[PDB]
Amino acid sequence: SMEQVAMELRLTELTRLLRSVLDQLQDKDPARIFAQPVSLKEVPDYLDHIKHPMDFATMRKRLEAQGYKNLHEFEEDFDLIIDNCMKYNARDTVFYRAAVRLRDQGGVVLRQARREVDSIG
Repeated sequence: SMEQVAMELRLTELTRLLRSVLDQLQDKDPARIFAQPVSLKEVPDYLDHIKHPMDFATMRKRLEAQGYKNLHEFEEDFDLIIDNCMKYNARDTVFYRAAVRLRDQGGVVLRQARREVDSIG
C-alpha cells in the first residue's frame, strides 16, 4: 500500500537525521571513551552494577536497522550511556568527567534536533 510506503519514507528520513545527530554526538567524545561496549573481559562484574549497558556502536547498529521509531527512543539510549557511566564511575575520575562533558555538549545538539523533528514531522 501507498500508506505503508509513506511511513517508510518518514522512518528513513528519521534515520538520516539520527545518523547526523549521532555523528555530532560522537564528535563530542574525541577520546572515544563511549565508542564501544564495556568489555566483560576487562570489567567482569559490570553486569552486577549496570543492568542496561549502552554505547555508540550499539546505537549505530540499531540505527542502521531503522530500529529508532522516534527521537525519544534515541535520546533514551544516549542518556543510558551517560547515566551508566556516572553510576559505575566515581566523581573524581576521567570517565565520570567525560560523561558530564558529553551530557552538556550533547544537550545542545539534542535541543535543536528536537526542533528539526517537530518542524520536519
